[PDB]
Amino acid sequence: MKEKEESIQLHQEAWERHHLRKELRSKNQNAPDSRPEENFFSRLDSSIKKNTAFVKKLKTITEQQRDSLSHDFNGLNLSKYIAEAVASIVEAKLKISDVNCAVHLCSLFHQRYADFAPSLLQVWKKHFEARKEEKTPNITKLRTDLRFIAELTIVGIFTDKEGLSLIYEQLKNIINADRESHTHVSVVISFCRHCGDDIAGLVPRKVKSAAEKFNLSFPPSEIISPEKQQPFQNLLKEYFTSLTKHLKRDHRELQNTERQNRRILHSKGELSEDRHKQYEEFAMSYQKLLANSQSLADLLDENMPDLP
Repeated sequence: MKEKEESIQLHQEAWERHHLRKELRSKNQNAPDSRPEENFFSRLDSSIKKNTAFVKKLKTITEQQRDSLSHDFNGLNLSKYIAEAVASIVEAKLKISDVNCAVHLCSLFHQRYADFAPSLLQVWKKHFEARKEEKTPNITKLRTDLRFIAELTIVGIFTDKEGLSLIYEQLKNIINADRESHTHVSVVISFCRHCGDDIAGLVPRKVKSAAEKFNLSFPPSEIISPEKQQPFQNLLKEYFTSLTKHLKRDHRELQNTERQNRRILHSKGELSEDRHKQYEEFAMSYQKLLANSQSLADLLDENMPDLP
C-alpha cells in the first residue's frame, strides 16, 4: 500500500531530524569547556589570502561542499575573520536543501571560536533592521532565514533566550504584516514544516494519524520546554485564525461574483469579456489560499471551517 510507505518515510525523516538536532545541540552547548588554545591556533594558517578566499566561499554555501568547506575550515586560523565570515553566512542565499550544511559549518565555527555566536546573533539582528525599512519584501530569503535562525537555536548555537526571542520577534511581524493580505503564508508553513515540532510544540494531524494507524512511535519533543513553546503556538493559531477569516471572505466574494454572473448571464447574454479572465484570477489565488489553509490546519491539527 502507498499510504503505509509514505508514513514510514515521514517517520524516518522525523527521527533523522531528531537524532541530528539532539547530537548537534549536545556538542554546541558543551563547546565552551573545550575550545582549542593559542598553541593549536599557531599551527593553523592565518594567511589573508586563504582566509579571505574562504570567507568568500561562505557566501554560496552548498550541500555538496559540506566536506570541501569543512576541509578548508580545519586548516585556517579564522580568529581575525569572524565578523566577515558571519556576514557571508547571513547574506548567503541558501536553498531549502542547503540549510543543514550551513548549520554544520556554523557549528564548527561555534565550537572553535567564542566570538562566533554573539557576532552571528548581532548580525542577524542588524539584518532584520535593514529589512524593516527597505521596501519590496524579499520573502524567498526571509523564508529560509526564519528556518535558519530556528535551527541555529534548536542546535544550541544560540541560547534559548537569544534565539527564541529573535524568532518570536520576526514571527510577530508576519502576523501583523498578514491580516488582510496573507503574503507570508508559505513562510509560516515552511517554518512550521521544518521547525514547528521543536519550537512551537507542533504535532501535525498527519503524524498523529500515521502513529495511530500504523503503530509508529514518533520522536519526543525534548529540546524546547512546553512553556517556551506556548507563545509560538499561540502566534501560529492566531495567524491561522486570521488566515481562515481571509479564506471565508474570499469564499463569499467568489460566490457572490458567481451568483452575480448569473444575472449578467441572463440579462444581456453572457459576453465572456475581461470578466472571463478575472474569475480565472480570483479562483486561481483562492485555490492556492485553500491549499495553504489546508496545509497549515494539518500542521496545527486544526479543523477547516466549512465552505457551503
